[PDB]
Amino acid sequence: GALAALLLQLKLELPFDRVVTIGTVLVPILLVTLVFTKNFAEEPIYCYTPHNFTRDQALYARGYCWTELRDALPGVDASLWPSLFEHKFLPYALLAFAAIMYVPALGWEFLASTRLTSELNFLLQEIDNCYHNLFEKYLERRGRSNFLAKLYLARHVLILLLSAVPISYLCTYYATQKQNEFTCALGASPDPAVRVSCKLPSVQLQRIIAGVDIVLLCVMNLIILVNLIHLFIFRKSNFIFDKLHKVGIKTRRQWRRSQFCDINILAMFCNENRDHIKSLNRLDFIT
Amino acid sequence: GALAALLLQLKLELPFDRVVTIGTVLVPILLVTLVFTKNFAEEPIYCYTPHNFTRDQALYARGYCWTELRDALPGVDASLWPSLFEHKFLPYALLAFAAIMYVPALGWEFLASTRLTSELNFLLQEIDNCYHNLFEKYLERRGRSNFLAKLYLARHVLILLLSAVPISYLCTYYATQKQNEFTCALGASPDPAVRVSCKLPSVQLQRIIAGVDIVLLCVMNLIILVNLIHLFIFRKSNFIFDKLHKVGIKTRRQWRRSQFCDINILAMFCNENRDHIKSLNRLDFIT
Amino acid sequence: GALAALLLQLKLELPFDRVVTIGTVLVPILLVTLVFTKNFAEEPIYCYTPHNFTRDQALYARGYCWTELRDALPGVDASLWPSLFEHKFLPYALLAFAAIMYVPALGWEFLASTRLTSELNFLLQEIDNCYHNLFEKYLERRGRSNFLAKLYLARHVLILLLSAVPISYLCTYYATQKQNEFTCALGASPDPAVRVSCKLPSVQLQRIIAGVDIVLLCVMNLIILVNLIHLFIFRKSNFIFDKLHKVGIKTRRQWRRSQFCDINILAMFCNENRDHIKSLNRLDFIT
Amino acid sequence: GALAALLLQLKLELPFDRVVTIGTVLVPILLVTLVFTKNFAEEPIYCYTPHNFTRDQALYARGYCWTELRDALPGVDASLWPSLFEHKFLPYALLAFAAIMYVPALGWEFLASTRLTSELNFLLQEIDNCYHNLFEKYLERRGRSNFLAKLYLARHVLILLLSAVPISYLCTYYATQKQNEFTCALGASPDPAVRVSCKLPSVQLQRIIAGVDIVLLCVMNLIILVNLIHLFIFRKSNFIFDKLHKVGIKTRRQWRRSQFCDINILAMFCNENRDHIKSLNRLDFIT
Amino acid sequence: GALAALLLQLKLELPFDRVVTIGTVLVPILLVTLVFTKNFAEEPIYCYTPHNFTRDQALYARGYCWTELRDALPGVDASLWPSLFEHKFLPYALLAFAAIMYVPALGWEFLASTRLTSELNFLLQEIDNCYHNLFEKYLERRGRSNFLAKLYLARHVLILLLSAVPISYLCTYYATQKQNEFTCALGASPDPAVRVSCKLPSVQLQRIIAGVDIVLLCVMNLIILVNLIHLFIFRKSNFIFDKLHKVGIKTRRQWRRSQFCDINILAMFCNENRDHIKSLNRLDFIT
Amino acid sequence: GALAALLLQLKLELPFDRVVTIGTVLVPILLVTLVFTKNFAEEPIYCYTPHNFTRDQALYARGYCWTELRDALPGVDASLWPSLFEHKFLPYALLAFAAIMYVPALGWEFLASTRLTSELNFLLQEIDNCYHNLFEKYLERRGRSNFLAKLYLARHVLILLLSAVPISYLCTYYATQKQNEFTCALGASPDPAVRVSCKLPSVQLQRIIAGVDIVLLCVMNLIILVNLIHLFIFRKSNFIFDKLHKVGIKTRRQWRRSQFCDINILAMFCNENRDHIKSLNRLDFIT
Amino acid sequence: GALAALLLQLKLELPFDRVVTIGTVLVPILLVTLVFTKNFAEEPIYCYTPHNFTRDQALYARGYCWTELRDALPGVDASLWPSLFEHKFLPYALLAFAAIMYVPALGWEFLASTRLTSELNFLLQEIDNCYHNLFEKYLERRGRSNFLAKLYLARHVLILLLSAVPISYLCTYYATQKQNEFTCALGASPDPAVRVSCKLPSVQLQRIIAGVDIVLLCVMNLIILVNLIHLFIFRKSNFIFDKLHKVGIKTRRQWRRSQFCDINILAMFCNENRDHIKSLNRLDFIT
Repeated sequence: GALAALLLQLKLELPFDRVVTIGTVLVPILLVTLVFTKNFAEEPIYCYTPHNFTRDQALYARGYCWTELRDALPGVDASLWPSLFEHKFLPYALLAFAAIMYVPALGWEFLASTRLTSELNFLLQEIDNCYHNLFEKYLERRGRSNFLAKLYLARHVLILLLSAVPISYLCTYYATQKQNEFTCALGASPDPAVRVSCKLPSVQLQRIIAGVDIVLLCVMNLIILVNLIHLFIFRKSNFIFDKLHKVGIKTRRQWRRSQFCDINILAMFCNENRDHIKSLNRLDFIT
Repeated sequence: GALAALLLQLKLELPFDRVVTIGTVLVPILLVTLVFTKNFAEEPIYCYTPHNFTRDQALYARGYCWTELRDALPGVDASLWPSLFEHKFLPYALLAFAAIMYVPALGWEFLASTRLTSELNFLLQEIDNCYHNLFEKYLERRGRSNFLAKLYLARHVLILLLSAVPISYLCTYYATQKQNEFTCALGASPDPAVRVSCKLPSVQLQRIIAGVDIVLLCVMNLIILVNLIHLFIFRKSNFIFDKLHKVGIKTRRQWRRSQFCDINILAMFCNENRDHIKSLNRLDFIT
Repeated sequence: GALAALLLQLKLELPFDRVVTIGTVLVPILLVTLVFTKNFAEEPIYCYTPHNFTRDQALYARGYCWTELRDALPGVDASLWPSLFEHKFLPYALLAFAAIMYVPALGWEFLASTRLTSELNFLLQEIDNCYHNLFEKYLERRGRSNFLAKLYLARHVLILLLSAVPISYLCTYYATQKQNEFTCALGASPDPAVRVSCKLPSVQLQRIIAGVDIVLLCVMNLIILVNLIHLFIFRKSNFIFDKLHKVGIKTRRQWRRSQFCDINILAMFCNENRDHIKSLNRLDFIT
Repeated sequence: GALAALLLQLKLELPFDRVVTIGTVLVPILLVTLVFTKNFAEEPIYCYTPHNFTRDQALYARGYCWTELRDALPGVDASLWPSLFEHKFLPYALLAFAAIMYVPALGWEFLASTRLTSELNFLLQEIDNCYHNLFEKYLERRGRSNFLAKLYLARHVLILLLSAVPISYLCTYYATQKQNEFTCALGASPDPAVRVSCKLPSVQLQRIIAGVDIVLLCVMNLIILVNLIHLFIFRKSNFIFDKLHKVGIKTRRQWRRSQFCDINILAMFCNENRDHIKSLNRLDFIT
Repeated sequence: GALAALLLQLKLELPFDRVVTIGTVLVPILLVTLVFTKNFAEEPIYCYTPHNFTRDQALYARGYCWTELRDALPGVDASLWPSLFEHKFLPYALLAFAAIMYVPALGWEFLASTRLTSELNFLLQEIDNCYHNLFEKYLERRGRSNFLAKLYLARHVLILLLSAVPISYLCTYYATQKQNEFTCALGASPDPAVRVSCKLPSVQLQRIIAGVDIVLLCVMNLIILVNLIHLFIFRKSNFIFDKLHKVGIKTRRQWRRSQFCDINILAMFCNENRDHIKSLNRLDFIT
Repeated sequence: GALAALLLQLKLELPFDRVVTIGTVLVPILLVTLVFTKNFAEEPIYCYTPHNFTRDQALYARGYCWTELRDALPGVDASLWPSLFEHKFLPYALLAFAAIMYVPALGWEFLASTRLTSELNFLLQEIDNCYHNLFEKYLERRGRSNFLAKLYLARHVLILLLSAVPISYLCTYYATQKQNEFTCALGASPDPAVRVSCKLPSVQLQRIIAGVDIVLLCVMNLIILVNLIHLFIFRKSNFIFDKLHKVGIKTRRQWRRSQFCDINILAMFCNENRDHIKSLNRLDFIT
Repeated sequence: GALAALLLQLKLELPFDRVVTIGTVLVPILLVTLVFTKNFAEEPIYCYTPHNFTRDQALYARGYCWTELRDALPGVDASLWPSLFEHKFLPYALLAFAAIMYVPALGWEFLASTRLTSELNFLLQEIDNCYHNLFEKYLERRGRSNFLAKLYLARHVLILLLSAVPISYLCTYYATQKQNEFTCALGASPDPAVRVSCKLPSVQLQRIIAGVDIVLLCVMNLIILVNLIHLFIFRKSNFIFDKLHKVGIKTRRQWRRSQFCDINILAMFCNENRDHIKSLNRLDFIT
């Protein structure tokens, strides 16, 4: 059994989950690191300075106007001056969104690690016996359990619910703030405050990234809905039933009565692991 | 036994412990490293300088006002000037809190490494024999021991007690330190001391981090309490008893008389390692 | 079976796919990283400054004229001033093009991982028996399937369709914009706006890279078309039929009627994996 | 014996030694590296400069006042000026203290590597035989050797003696130096020496580190003393004697006549390696 | 067969190919990286500046005269001003020329990875049979094939053809351009253009590297020609025919008629893998 | 023999050699790297500059006074001016001393790699036979060879001889070079040479390192001498003779007639590898 | 044969070759990297500057005088001005010398890889048979081959011939150029050329390195000559003949007639691989 031992690793992750993970979590991290690399290659703020100022006072003006980040208008008190804090706060939101989106994929394993592996191992061992009524009675008990169905459905729906947060915040940022210049007003005269106008060269790129992320995240939300409806309603085929050719009449009406059956979920992992069963081709040609 | 030897590793850590560790220790390290990366990308302090000063005197003024970090008020002596030391000392507190929270996880292993492994190995070896009165007398002696219960309870209750320190310090920091500008007063005239006002651009981000960490640490404190009560009081089921179908009358009343039973802790570990026993499915279908 | 177990890995990617991948995806990444390395070794913009300006105002002028990146002309309002944004936006387009071109290679595996491996394993196991009528009837069912053919054609035809985007954008950039100098006009006089003329030293190299990429990507588009026509139309030879020497007359007219047959794709993989069969040389010399 | 060969690594380090090492050696290295990281993020010394000085003379003044590091007072000659050298020399003392504390742990292995392993292997091999008078006479000779006891006691007592150096120096430093400003007086007039006052921004953090290390190192000194007395005086139980159930009366008097017995040290090692013996549970239930 | 399995790797690359690769491809990469390391340790251009210029105008002058890289002469219009472009472009051309020459090594592997290693196993296996007429007729069919000869010849001749590009370009660069100074003329007067003379300190080292690479690449071109003629024409010896001692007269005339035989190429590979056959020494001493 | 194969590694290095290596070679490398890290964290030389000097002339003065490193005195010609080259040349001396001290340890292996291993393997194989007159006559021939003794003695004495160089140079450096200030005199007047006084802030730490290294290297010299005398003169016990209990009278008087015996060296190696013989404990209890 | 398979690696490199390589090739690389590390930690050239020069012209002057690197003298035209190019060109010469010296060691393997291993394996296999006339006649044929002798001599003599280049260039550099100052004369007056005096602080260390390399390389040249004469002329002993005790009278005078025997080279290799033969000690004691 050296060959079996060397290839004893069993796939426990459907390709659809991998596609969803790649399309949802991995790409935003790459975009965030690209934005960070671009942002740490230039000075943060560029703006003007009167003639009388020395170098140190100019440095203080730049630092203060970057730290405060508050606009000003003529004839209006400071109680109504607009702010631009999210222009500086944006990337950390995406950094947190990556993890909050990744949580469910890690959550599923802690519940599906062992039981599914044991059941799959037992079924694959049993397939050898049927090549030539312990198994017949097993389907009756196993086919009325709906624990796996009640868990697989829960994982997918939670992704849809958690997707309302990132889209809502990005949608209200893309079409709300377009300002790029403001009149910073530092108040101090330790020899009538002076006024400067400053520019933010960190906005023409973050605008584009916030637009691509909306489209990419919305497509993944739609593709989940179409697969879920088709899977549990329209599909009336089971892989295990086709390759067995010996099923009792007592299991006929049960299968088309309710689709919330354990054997429905178990049918996929056997299909995706058809390599490990060596009697598939020989048995298929018999019929 | 090549297949068994290749997979001879036995799980020893419960999933709940892993969840608690991830939710308690790992995240604050990431937040601290993010804060450090942000903080080491700018100057420490920006502030003003009179016209007569040269460059070196301005540099000395900046350094002295950063090092002293003391406020000033008119008409008040130096004996009552407020300080702002937390704004400089904050991150190391979190750095120490990470380790002081991580200690119990290391402490558990040094006491539970070997005995639990040996007992589990003996039990899993015995399960083969019961498929077809050493075990009958074994439960009488083993069921009256309470060493594991007296240790598992101690590990969880210690986390709750140690959680009073980090929360108490962070709560009083959130609602007390709100100042951002002060009038530093350096006293020296080696040709009536001059006065400058300085700004700290390292406070608008540390405020937010100190708020998220409170909520995250408080939720994990509550989730521990609910699980402890349910496991040791309300749950009246043992995994080993259900899959054996052979229990003496004498051991029946001892099970519900007290809950501090050694078999109770052993029951959970066997459930999470049900893969290693190959007679589970065959024996379950018998009943 | 230690020797077989050690060399249990089976080749799954055809050499043509590897050649296409190397010629399409890998090289643009190297060109992009070379461009980035060259571009991050100098200042972004070089230009002039009047005599009255101090240092800080000159720095502000440089930064503002780099950020705006807008031309100016005499006697024309600002509503018709040309822009040069792609000179700054170019490399990220190639960075995205690399991945959007690489997608189909990753897409192929998720569908061709298991079934092809199982079929190849069964055929290689069986080929020992033919050395000395399940196989005779096997070609009847297998030879009328066309799933693999309907998938292999889809992968190649999708590369050609996706090649219209990168070619169109690069073609309209190489021979449209050749400007290198412009008269930036910053408007502010907080003591009649001053005017400066600036130079972009990041255009003489990106022009050459955009030319080589056009030729390299166009050649791979042509080489795919010639191979597709030859493989499915002109080639009238099958590897298995040549080395079997026992085929019924029923499979003769079927093979010469339609080329959209499943064994045609399976023939190539067996030929490239002729090492794993040890009866090839002995059987070939028999005829 | 593949399973035995794969797990042939026998534990040789007691958990108490690991706890002492972690509590004594590892933590000071982390504190030292934290101090170094903090210290290499700022200029070494900040201080003032008269108006007539140019830039180069100011740089020389800073460097000279940092290098000399000597105080000054009015009306007192240079023969009585206080110094502050250890403020600069502190971290290397801790760096050396780490290694000088770590020496004994490395020293013990070179003497305890082989003999203990050989005797433990012999005992573990023999335990199989006793399941069903070489061993009876073996304890007579082995029980009268005190080499291991004479070595284990020496290792622990040496740690206590070596702990007088690091505590004495740190304790006498925490409460002798609170100065932070001094009046550096550089003497040179290459056109009545000028005087400047300088500040050291590397003292408010090294004070706290030198306080924590005192408490942490002192607690580990106390915990060693309590364990040594309990193990060699109060404890009147041997693991090997309890699990044998076949012992002679001749060894009874020698058991509590003297505690410097070889089997006493071997008793702990067998207890912590109870996994490697498979007859423990079966033999224990017999009594 | 553990010893055979452990040493199952078969050499499939003649030493001559390794020598050619090392002498042709590897060295230019080292020279290019040395040139890059030297060139990225100094400023690109040094030159003069009039007295009235400030710092920013001098920086613009340096940058503009580096970017334009155009000479100037008195009394001649700008349409005939000589250029010095390739002084900035040489290293990238060297990298491209070092990377292009790697195609044949990859092509040979792609075209002969499998067939040679599949065919050689039969010859290595049959040695046991010949120790004590399948092989007699085997050489008749195998000795009349010329596919391998038609491929080995193509690989070597293709190296010679692609070697005419690097030699032609480097030869016309070593003895054409020796200029080192020029009179850059920037035209702009935002208050009769000023004139400066600039120096390129990146030409005295690239001259030497372009000379060594000519000699090294030319020698490898000659050594290939002499080996090709000797192997296919003058050499009248076959390794297999010397170690078999049983060949028919039919195979005699054909071997000396045409040298374009598959057995000729297979002779060298068997000679370099004489270790894997253990009957060589015993059979050799028989004759 | 899987267990023997897994642990087939035989120790071929006495612990004393490891202790000497750690105490002699490893520590100076750590001290040198610490000195280098300290030395590359500050400017090399600090000193004064007259008022009329500009920045570039001050930089030239610093560079010249650092390069020349020559003192000056009033009324004395340049032929008698003292030098201070050691303060700049010191670390490379230690860097070379490390290797010149490490040479013998590498040298011994090239001569003791194979013969000792083979003879030890033969002896360990033989020990099995003696459990139940080839060996009786073996000691007669083996006991009259002194090759191993003539080599082990030579390795240790060469260490003592090579220790005269590093100690002699360091001792004369500690008590001779104490200067820290000098009056550099650069001679040039391209408008009576000016004079400056410079300070070297790289001497207060290299003095302490040169003191610790003297004590550490001297103690290791003494510990070698005491062990050499004890091993070859006072010790009158052999491990192989004690555990054999069967030696002829002919081998008795030759044992203490001369101590330059091969079995004397082999006695130590067998003792350190007592684990590999499993009959030690059983045979020892027999007597 | 698991033990033999695990230790199937046969030594092929003689210790003398390893000593020559480590003494010739490895050390110069370390010296070159030390020189590079020293040279890349300071400014390249320190040079003076008149009072009227601005900052940018001073920056130009240093670079121009460093690039030209040409001396000047009064009353002599530029046609006879000495140069100092090797002061800048030195390290690359050593970098190339390392590789040109390393070539032969890599060259020898491509010719000695296979046949030596095959012959050694056959002989070691044969040694088993002689423990109890194919081998008798083998020495007659093998003893008259001189291919290995004609190759081993060629490898060593080529090292001596290639040693004439590095020594000749270094000897003519140590005692030819000792200049350290020169009067650079930049000619340009774009408002009678000015003159400055420069300095090269990269000469006092390259002088010492060029002195050590002469001695180290010359000693290794002498040690090769003495070993070559002793091995092939004076030594009249063969290891294989001593341990066989069975040589014909025909084989006696041939060995003492000519020393260019293939068995002579093979004898040394067997001596260093005496571990792999287990009958060495048993056979040696027989005589």
